[PDB]
Amino acid sequence: DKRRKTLVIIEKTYSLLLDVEDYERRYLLSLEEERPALMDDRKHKICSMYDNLRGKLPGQERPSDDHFVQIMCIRKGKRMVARILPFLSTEQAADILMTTARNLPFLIKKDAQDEVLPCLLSPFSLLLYHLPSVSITSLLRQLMNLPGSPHLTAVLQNKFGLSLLLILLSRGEDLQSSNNQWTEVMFMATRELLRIPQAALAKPISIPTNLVSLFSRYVDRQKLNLLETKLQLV
Ligand SMILES: [K+]
Repeated sequence: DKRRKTLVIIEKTYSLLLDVEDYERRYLLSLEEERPALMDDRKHKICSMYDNLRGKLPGQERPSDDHFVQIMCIRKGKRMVARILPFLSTEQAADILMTTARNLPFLIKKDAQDEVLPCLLSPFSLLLYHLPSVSITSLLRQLMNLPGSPHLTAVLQNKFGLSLLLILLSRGEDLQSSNNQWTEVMFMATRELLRIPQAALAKPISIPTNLVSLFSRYVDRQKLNLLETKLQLV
C-alpha cells in the first residue's frame, strides 16, 4: 500500500522541517561569510517542503489533491503541516487552507480516531488575519459547496470544523466593519447554524467575541437569542 510511501514522504519532509526550524540558531552562530549560503539553503528547503505537499507532475495545470490528502490522513502528517505553515508564503499557505476546506469532510472522517486536526487551528487563524475579503468569502463558499449542501452536518459536528467556521465568520466580520456577496454566504451560514440541533454541535475550541455583532447584521432578535444559547456565545 502507498500509506507506506506516504510515511516515507512524511519522514523526508519532517526532516526538512527540523532543519528549517533549526535555521535561526545556525544563522545566529554563523560567520558572516556563511550567511548568503544559509539563506539560499533555507529558501530551497521551504520550496521542497511545499512541493512535497502540493507539487504537480507534468501535464497538469493545477496540482492533484492526492498527496496532500494522503499526508493529512496521518497523525504525524497533520502535526507536520501545522508546523510547516508559518514558514510558507501567504500564497502557499492559503492554498493549503483552501485545499483543506475542499477536502474537509473526508479529512474529518480520517481524523476520528486521532483527533489531531485541531493542531491546525492556530496557524490557520494566524493566516486568516493576513487574508483579504475575497479570500475569506471564497473559503466559506467552498465549505458550503460540499456533498450534503446546504447542510454542513459533518463540519458543524466536528470540533475543528466548527471552530474553523467560526474563525472565518469572525474575520469576515472584521473586514466588513472596515459586499453583498459576503452577505449571501452569511445568510446561508446563519440558516445552517439555526437548523443544526444544539445537541449535534461540537464544542468550539474558541468562540470569537465579535460573533454576536456579526449575526445581528443578518438576523432578528428572536433568532439571535437562539444562536447565543446554542453556541454559548459572548
Ligand atoms: K504523499
